[PDB]
Amino acid sequence: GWIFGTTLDSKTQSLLIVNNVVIKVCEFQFCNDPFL
Repeated sequence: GWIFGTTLDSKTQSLLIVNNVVIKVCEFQFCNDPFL
């Protein structure tokens, strides 16, 4: 997947898409190098 935002993590609004395939627009604890 990918995380498309303009304020890094847990800031303003960060869009992401996760492959079922899940799409949501939420900023939260991305941490460093997330995993599935």
